[PDB]
Amino acid sequence: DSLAPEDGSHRPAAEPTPPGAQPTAPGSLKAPDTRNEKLNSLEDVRKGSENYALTTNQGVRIADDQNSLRAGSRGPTLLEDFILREKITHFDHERIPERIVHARGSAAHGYFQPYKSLSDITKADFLSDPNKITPVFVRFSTVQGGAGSADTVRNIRGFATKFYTEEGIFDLVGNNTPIFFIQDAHKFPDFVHAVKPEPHWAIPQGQSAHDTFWDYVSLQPETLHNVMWAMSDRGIPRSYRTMEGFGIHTFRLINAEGKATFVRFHWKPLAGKASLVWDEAQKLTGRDPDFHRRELWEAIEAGDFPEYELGFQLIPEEDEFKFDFDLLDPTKLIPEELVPVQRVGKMVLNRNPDNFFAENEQAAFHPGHIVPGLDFTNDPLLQGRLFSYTDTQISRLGGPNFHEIPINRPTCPYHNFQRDGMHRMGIDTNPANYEPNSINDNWPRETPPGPKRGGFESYQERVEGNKVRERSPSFGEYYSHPRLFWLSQTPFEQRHIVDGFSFELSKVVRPYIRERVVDQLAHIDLTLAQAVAKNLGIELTDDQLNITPPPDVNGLKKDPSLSLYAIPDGDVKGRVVAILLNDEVRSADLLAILKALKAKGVHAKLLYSRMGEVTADDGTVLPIAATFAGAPSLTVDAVIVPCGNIADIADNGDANYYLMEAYKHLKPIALAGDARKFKATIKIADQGEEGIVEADSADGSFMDELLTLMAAHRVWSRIPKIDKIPA
Amino acid sequence: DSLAPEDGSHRPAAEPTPPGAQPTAPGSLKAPDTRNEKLNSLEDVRKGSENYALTTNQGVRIADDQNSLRAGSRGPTLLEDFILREKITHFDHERIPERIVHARGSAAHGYFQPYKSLSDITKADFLSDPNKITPVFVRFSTVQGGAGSADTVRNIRGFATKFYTEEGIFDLVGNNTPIFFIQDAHKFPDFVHAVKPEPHWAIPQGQSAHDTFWDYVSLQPETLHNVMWAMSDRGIPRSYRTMEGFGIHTFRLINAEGKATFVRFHWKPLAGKASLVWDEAQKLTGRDPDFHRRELWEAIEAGDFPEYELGFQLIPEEDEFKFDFDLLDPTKLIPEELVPVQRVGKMVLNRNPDNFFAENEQAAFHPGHIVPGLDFTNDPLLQGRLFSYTDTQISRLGGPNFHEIPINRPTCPYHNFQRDGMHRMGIDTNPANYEPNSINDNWPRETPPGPKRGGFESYQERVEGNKVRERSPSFGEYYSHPRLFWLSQTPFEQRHIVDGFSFELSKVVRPYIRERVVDQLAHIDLTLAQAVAKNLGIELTDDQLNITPPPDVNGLKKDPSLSLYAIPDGDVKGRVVAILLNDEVRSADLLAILKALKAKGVHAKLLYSRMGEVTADDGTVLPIAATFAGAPSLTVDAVIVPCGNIADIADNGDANYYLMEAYKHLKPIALAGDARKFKATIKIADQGEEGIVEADSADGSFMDELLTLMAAHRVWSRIPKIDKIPA
Ligand code: HEM
Ligand code: HEM
Repeated sequence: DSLAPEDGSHRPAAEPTPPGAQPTAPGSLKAPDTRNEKLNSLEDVRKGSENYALTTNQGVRIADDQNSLRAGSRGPTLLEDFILREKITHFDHERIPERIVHARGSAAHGYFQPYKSLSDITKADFLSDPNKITPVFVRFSTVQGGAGSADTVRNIRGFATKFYTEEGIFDLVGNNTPIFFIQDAHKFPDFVHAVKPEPHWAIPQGQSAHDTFWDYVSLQPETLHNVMWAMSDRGIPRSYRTMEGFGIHTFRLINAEGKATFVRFHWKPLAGKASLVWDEAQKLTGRDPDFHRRELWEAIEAGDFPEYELGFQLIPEEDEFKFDFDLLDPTKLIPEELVPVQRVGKMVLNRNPDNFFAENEQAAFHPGHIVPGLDFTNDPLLQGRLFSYTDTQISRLGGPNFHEIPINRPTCPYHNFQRDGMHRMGIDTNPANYEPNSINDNWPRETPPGPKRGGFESYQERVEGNKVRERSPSFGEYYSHPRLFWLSQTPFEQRHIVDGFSFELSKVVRPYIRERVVDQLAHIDLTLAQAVAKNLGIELTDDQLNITPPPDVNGLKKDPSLSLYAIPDGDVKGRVVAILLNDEVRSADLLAILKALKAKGVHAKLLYSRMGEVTADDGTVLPIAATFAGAPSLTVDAVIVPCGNIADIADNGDANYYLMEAYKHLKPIALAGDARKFKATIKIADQGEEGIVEADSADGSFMDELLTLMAAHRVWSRIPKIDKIPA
Repeated sequence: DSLAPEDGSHRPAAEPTPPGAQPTAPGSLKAPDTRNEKLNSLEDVRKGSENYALTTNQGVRIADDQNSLRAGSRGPTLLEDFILREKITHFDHERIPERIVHARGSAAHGYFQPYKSLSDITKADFLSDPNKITPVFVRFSTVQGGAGSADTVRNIRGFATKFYTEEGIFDLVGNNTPIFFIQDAHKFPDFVHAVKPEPHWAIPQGQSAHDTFWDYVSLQPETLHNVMWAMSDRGIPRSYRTMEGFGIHTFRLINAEGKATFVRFHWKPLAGKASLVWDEAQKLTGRDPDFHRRELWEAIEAGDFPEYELGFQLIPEEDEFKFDFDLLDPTKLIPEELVPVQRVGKMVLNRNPDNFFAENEQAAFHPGHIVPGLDFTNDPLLQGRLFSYTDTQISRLGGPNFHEIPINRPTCPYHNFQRDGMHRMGIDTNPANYEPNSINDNWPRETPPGPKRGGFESYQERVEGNKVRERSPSFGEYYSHPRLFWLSQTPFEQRHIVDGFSFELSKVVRPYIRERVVDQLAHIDLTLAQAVAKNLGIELTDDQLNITPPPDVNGLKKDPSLSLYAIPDGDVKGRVVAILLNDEVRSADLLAILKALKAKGVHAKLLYSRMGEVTADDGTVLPIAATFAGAPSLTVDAVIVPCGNIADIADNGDANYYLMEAYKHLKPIALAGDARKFKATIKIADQGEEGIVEADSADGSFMDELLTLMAAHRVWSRIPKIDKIPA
């Protein structure tokens, strides 16, 4: 019509900008200069808008997109209105089935590069040269809830990476913990049904805190290992940038000489590991159910590209049987103290999608998509997965041509004798649709395996045994890995695990199920079991108190790589601070605060009791990002209250509650000058407290001290003190 | 061999039980004796489980449902495992497309009956006989979010009723406000795309608080009336039992003589009208995203059957043009002060479904499904709806045989010459599949229209006009109905409206969009417009301050039926009270509390700082429903604190917070004996406060006071006091 504002302010800057500074936008508009081979290959299907006429799908220009055709301006709508019917038809058919699991997920484009050639252990082309760059598309997800459920639920997270290599798509489809719940794929519908909403009423969404889950767990101790991980703060990551990734299964690397090496895949977050606390996570599902999705997108728009290091645990074929646990058992992890992770390469996620539906929702990842240089093993969970991903994609994406949906296409050549199916895009000119043929001189042709550009040939593993439906006896140990995990956690991590079990079991309506789980905990660790029992009003029996603890794992009592926090890795870049304003802020404080944060790549949001602007002591006009209620402390990592007319907000219950919530969730707080008046709301003593930064002004060491706390993520020593505060 | 406990406590009693007393269960097992003709006819497809062997879908008993078939017990899974593949295949294909809108919804079975014969105004069979009962299935829903999004979002709500009548299915597909946002169906995809998650990043879920919605609103002032309703407390109902329903459009009733009467449909909740407050609603999306779903299912299990009264506004055909708005405009309401709602019948929802997916998810409602005695009008929104419901059901339910899906099936005869289509269940024996035919003597035959059991004939409305895509000039007024609604709300309801607009607009990133919406508000009411602007730090211009208020609606400056609360209608049956226990509770208090609650059908939840049991002063063992943190005050209507060992909980952070939250949210609080020591955390009054019930002991008088407060729902007089409290 001519509907935009004259200043051009409807349009975000096509340049990196902090979160909240500009409206977010399709990736190709936001970052037009950020390219890779896959992103370039999608140009053929990207559709613009500006300066084009509005048409039907058939290209007929529409004159009046405001009205149906009727007989009289108050008359009945006419069936001949093809423009109305095409328009409503498309709308009526917008939806496709969501993924059966991991329906909720958020995705981005990036690139991967190896640090050195891995030719000695694998002929995989994408790992053959440090100068070889592989486009990726990554989706992170929750597990149980639908595509419209909340982000910060307690759940395992999915971490799936599509590598568009020169010799084929390799999908690495992993999670954020190094084991899974179950051993054999045949049980996946039972486990998933147990954790998903219960079938009579479809409650609860996004939660394992209900009877059927804990019933199944109580009857299937193989689940306890991943359940320990889920109940720990691992189940509630601060963001996808701050969690680990794992392939879980042992796979094989195959080199040019035909040697097989056992491998488990790791992703290490270069930003470090960090999680929420449960009360914060749960509240955040209400205040911002899109928190992780938003955080991912805005990090990328800001330039805080999520980076991950790919690492391999490598085990020689001759060492297959050298551990207390079976390598093929996906409920067991391989302790880094026994087998180190060797760094392999770096993955950087640097561009958001243009259209979430077209790129994210239709993306299809499947762990059967491997490339020469890789192979499978007989892990019975993996073995069944290979069937499932292909099968489910045929309904979810509407037939067997899902690889022609643009996000899914290989960047490399694909030719074969497959034809037809729904939505077929490729128009084949081969005279032949079969081989062997003479009529096209047998093209396209098979290719023998070889060191590079060769055909896929399976590693010739020996198979010997009878056709059985039987769990290997080597898989029948359930408690030592849970115990190993438990003992590796810090005291505050352990408390969080106790609290997770305690909260979940309290939602289980049938008391005998709670009892049964507590009994299982008593096989893992008596201290764990006692603390959970106490929280449930349950008394362990003398028999339970006497259950002997499970054996160590190959002589390991603990392994600190299993803790989120035991070995600090605190990166502050990309984190965010709430600044609580008043109507006459000390402009000197604000210059110091904002500049110090910017120097470390830490973002800020200026909050007030209303939107608009406030004016500082010296006339500086300050734009307000959000209100105290609008952007609660849940959404930030720390809080700073500069000096000024504090009486303006000391009376504001919202401002006080802001600090009390941030205090309760162990976040750093800094109070400059008269802001120290807020000490009383949070019961801070005159002399002070570790984790509260206070000075006459925001000058000197004030910002370094606050940033030091932010590097340590949360203020764990504050835990005994929070029990009392009413928040 | 993993079995149930001794007590038979795995199983809920098949009798009415209060919420939390038993695990919930499928409706036919909870209430086996609750029947109606539809519930009975679903028996052909009900599938039991007890004492049956586990099988494949082909009926083959399975020996080992724990393992895949493999070559050796650590070997690869074999392709010949048909039991694994069937099981995984069915799992892989569980999902179907969710509804394009109203994807989130909760449904129940019930029955309808008219108070008297309406044969003088309509020949509809289901309204012909006060002793004739019609089975219903009802689905309530939100609009924007996916099937896994939260219940207590701010949204219009859907209220769809399927009447299984003797002369056909009639679907009355309404919402919880008497108007819609737009005038012509052609704009529906525009409006819906604007309110749905934005297409680049698919944020936000379940919220209109984002740029695209307020952009659309600001450019399409026809939306302002329903937006006013959405921003009021109507947008966050307490329960589906405590909101109104409306068909929105003018339809027709046709009697046996051929006379048309214009009609608008109403549902009146016999439990009264009640809504949440925003902070409570948003927090509840995090603590219990299934709150409404749960509340509906639990009410039904408890015998608090949702009841609604069907009501008609009736306008003679000769009065079509007699209002200062067009009857065919779905953005305009008909004020009850102009045309009263005539009572028509009662609907009672008295059984939950057996399987949520089978019966709720697959139900298909469509406002085109009418019956003889009803007809349409040229309302241009209704007219395009008629195209859309049939069409979307073809992809969502997999084909044209959706009426054969058990929940959708008529209970009355259906016979015609249609054949085939995916998943065809009916096996037709008619030698003929066309008419006219001689080979089957033309059966099934057309039936002339008439007074009863006749064929459908459209009312022969006169149509006169040219073929035009044009909005009727009579639709081009956008401000008077928003104003009428505004002036009819109480002062606290007006405040909440202002707060809704202010909260939403503050999340709009582009400031000019906020300014344009404030400009529209200035066309409705200057007080409204100024209060929002102030919250947004916007100053109205001189011209804005001089915008003439829109005219009254046919002389009305207010209509109190538009307010939720102006006219008392409170009903406490089915509400719930938190009782905060201590470790030595005064049984005399608890006896008097529970006796009084029980007499009015109010439920209780017993809460403590842990699970298990506490023993009262007289030896009564009290099982604990949930913890202070696990079932927050958000989920209850009022809180009572009995006396006993108060020292036990007086310094508990969660206990204090519980009262501070209930206080903030305007809920009645009752404190007995030493529990009065808690008056200090809610930091106000000592002679007492209207809204806080207090006495040395809990008695007849104490409970009467508390129950009177509960009848008035919330303590509006406390609003001035809550700004200060930090919760
Ligand atoms: C090691 C254990 C497993 C891991 C790490 C894992 C990981 C994942 C991830 C990350 C996704 C989402 C991919 C995306 O973002 O689109 C996914 C989806 C899926 N998973 Fe797995 N999964 C595991 C076990 C299984 C098993 C045993 C089965 C069945 C045999 C299975 C069947 C599926 C299916 C059907 C989907 C949806 C795929 C689609 O619609 O494209 N998963 N899983
Ligand atoms: C008066 C305005 C409207 C009202 C009261 C209304 C009400 C509803 C309700 C209550 C549902 C959910 C039924 C259920 O629970 O399954 C629904 C779904 C739906 N509505 Fe409407 N709606 C309106 C306007 C429109 C318009 C203008 C269109 C399109 C022209 C439309 C298209 C749809 C579609 C496609 C569905 C999904 C139906 C299905 O999948 O079965 N609605 N609507």
